[PDB]
Formats: sequence, C-alpha cells, structure tokens
Amino acid sequence: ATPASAPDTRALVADFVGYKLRQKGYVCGAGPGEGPAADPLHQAMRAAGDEFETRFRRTFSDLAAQLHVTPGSAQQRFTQVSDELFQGGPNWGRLVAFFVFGAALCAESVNKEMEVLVGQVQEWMVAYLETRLADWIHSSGGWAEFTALYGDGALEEARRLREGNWASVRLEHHHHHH
Repeated sequence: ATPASAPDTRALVADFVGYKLRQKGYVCGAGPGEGPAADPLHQAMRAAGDEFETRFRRTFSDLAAQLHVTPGSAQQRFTQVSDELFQGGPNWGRLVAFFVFGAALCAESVNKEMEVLVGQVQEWMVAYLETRLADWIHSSGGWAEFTALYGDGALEEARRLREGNWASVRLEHHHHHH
C-alpha cells in the first residue's frame, strides 16, 4: 500500500504565497474545523507560520529595527544567514526561522511587483534542498517529522531557541597581545 501524488512541490509553494496575498486583500476559502484531512499539508503550513508569529511577539517591528542597523543584503541575505547556521543542523528551530523569512520576503518582493528576484530566491532554495538538504530530509522523509513535531509542547521553546542562536549574532572579538 503506497499511495501516489499528482501535485508538485512548486504548486504547494505558490499556494502559501498566493493565499497569503489575498489574506490581506480578499480572503477566499472555507472553514476547516472538524474535517480530518489525510495529508495536513495546508494545516501544517499554517501551523509553522503562525507558530513563529505566536511564539514571539513583534518579530516584524523588532527584527525590523534590530536587523535594520546591521547592513544586510536582500532576500539572498536572509537565506545565506539560515543556511549559515543550519549548516549541518537538522534542528526544527531553523525550520520555523528560515520559513518566516522566505514567506515575509516573499509577499514583500511579490506585492512590490518584484517577482523578478522572487523566482530567483526560491529557485536557490529548492536547489540547496535537493543538494545538501536531500540527506536531512531523506531521514525524516520531510514534513513527517514536522507534523508530529509541533504536535504537543510549549512553543516558547522553539522560538527562544531559533531567535536565541540567530539573534545571538553578538559575539566577542579577538585578543591581540604582544
């Protein structure tokens, strides 16, 4: 018994984006309350998103000013940061982090009619995914671990961890003695 799949990974992506766009302008959908779904793809995607948004408080205004001062590049910068730390870290913390970025920088580059660069950021994503992320993914299989990851447990833990190592961009210089 091995079910098949017609849709594509790309489709799911454009879905979260397009929906997030109308979510502010013209919401369109249904009201899932007691409708058990085999593949909690949608529910899952929303969970992660709202997870980081609920975990902290004002990541937008906060991460805005804070990350503002420190000279940072565009979208490409956000990813580079995540991959920089996640470099060999199959932790969930980087999931909720790297995600909040792709999305935020997604709707931004999209709404601003900056799709040109948008398609670029994503392309790179799926690239490294099957490149070096093909292992950590093959182990858990994918969202599988995610579905059962945030099943039960304080969220404040996942954030503090993510914003902990990430926001911990503050380190100590070197000591030059003679």
